[PDB]
Amino acid sequence: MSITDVLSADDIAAALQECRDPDTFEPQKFFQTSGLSKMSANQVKDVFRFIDNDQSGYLDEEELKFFLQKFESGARELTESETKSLMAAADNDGDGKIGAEEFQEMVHS
Ligand SMILES: [Ca+2]
Ligand SMILES: [Ca+2]
Repeated sequence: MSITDVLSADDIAAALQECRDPDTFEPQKFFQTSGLSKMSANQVKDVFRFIDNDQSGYLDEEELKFFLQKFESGARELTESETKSLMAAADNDGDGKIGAEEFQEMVHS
């Protein structure tokens, strides 16, 4: 009850199909196709608040294991490869613990 009736529902319906295939889930591609890169920083930050359920102040990999599970039930998150493709670009450090800032950067692109 946040993103699912803003816009993103349509974008994820696209994302779902455009990255249907196993090991295809490009990060920048996803951020565009998901509308996140169209959303303003404000909205992008809000959605991140809904992402980090744990509120721990980092989007750690094993939390990222349920990133899009909050939007769809049967999202890609289970596939570590696709998850790690997201992680890989999101993590503008080379550490793997992704801050909201890091995500805002990658999405803002
Ligand atoms: Ca967290
Ligand atoms: Ca990082």
